[PDB]
Formats: sequence, structure tokens, C-alpha cells
Amino acid sequence: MLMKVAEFERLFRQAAGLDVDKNDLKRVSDFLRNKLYDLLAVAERNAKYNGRDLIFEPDLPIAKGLQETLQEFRRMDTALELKPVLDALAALPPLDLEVAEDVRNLLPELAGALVVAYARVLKELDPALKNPQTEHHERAERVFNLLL
Amino acid sequence: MLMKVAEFERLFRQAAGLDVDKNDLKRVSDFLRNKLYDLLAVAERNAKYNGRDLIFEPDLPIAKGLQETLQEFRRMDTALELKPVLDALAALPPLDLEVAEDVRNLLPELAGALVVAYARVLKELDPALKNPQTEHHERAERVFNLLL
Ligand SMILES: [Ca+2]
Ligand SMILES: [Ca+2]
Repeated sequence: MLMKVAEFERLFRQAAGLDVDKNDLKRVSDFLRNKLYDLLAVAERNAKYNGRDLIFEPDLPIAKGLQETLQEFRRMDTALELKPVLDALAALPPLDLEVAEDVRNLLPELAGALVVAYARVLKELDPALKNPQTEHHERAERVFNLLL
Repeated sequence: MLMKVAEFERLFRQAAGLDVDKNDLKRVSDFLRNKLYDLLAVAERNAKYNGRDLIFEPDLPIAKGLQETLQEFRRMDTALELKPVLDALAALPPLDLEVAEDVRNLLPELAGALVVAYARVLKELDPALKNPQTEHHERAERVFNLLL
């Protein structure tokens, strides 16, 4: 998955005080992994459009709000490994272009930001929520699908 | 505002089957106007990053999900005028760079996609909602703020 199980749990807990059922974490990981993949697919397209042989941070379609959530994640002093993210993404078609070092280190942080955003979306959908189950996740995904 | 009152009303109905009044539209329009402005502000940064003095479509940080929503909007046969969008954006500080022709024509569509996404978020917050109250806008905005 994108990160260790305990890592997912730690983000859900600290960011929104939520406890995610293990039977849902795999899907959460694949869902956010797919969103991260989409950020990179758009980034590769932008890199080629600008005549570059490498993908850089500006190539990723990260809007101001997501950027601020990313900073929100960074303030959590939570270091996530790169390997699990790259391995998760490798299940999908490989990018043609090399990603710049700025982006490589960014990927795990983005994974964290995505989980943080996802957890908070769940909280907006159900303010008193504590233990989301399948149905909460399906709904959270529908919301995410609208903007990311 | 970003569009005619009639067009806002139409998008809210076609997108989420929601009704909207005056109090709603002024707040909604300004919020989405600011979101659209932010896309452009980031686009300007991206244009400059790529050594251009003109903003093109790839510069806009449009993630795949938002792009799908734009395509969803385009399927609603609701053509929006460019001028109301530019007038709305004029209330904010002008960018240094001019936008290219393809971006100009895209702006109204983005305004429409944003309304479509906003209405659908409101609907997710409460599938039984018919007319969004201040409570709902506050939550819908918080959801958008996490991603845009
Ligand atoms: Ca070019
Ligand atoms: Ca560069």
C-alpha cells in the first residue's frame, strides 16, 4: 500500500480522530494511489507539453487548496517512506519520463496530504463520525472524484 | 457574478437537483470566483516557470477529477458567456500575464464545472437536501478548501 497500516491509522486519527476498519484500508490505499497516479499522468503530459525530459513539481496539477492541505500534512512532522509509494504506483503503467528529485521526495508527502484530505472530507460529510465503514468511504470517494 | 442567476439555478438543478436563492448565489459566486482566480494565479506561476509570457491551458492546475467534472458540465448543454466571468475576476488583483485564447474560452466552462462540483458536494453532505442553508455552504466550502 501507500504507507504502513499504522501510518494510515495515525493520519486518520491525528487529522480527524477517525478509526478506519482494516477491511477498508486496502481500498483507501488503491483509491488514493490512483489519484496520485492521475496527478503524475497529468504531470507527464505537462512535462512533454513544455518540451522537458523530466517531470517537475509545477507539472503536477496541485491547486492552491491541495497545496495548503499538503502544508497542513507537513506540519504534522510525519515522515513517510518513498519505496512503498513507488511500489504501489508500479502496479499501474510506468511513466515514460524521469521524475525530478523535487518530485520524488514530494510523492510520499502527497500521499500523506491525500490521506489527510480524505480523512477531513469524511469528517465534513459526518461531523460526529468516529468509525467510518464501507458506506462512508464510497461517499468520500464520490466527493474526491469531483475535484481530484 | 460568474453567470446569470438563471444559469446558476439551472446548473444546481441539473447537477444535484438543488434549489438556490439570492443569499446563496452571491456567496457561492464569490467563493467559486476566488477558486477560479486561484487556479489562474497558480497558472501564471506555471507559465513563468516554463519561460512563457502567456498563460495556456496546461498551466491551470486541473486534476483529472476536476477535468471529468468539466466534461460533465459540457454535457449539460449550458453555454456560458465569457464576459461575466472576466468581470467577476476583475474584482480581484489583475495577473501580470495575459491568458491565451484557449484559456479565455475555457474560463466560462471552468466556472460551470466549479458550480457543478459545488452542487454535487452539497448533495453528498445530505442526499435529502433541497435548498442549501448556510450550514451546508460552510461545509461545502470546507470540502473545496481541502482540494482547491
Ligand atoms: Ca509549449
Ligand atoms: Ca525546470
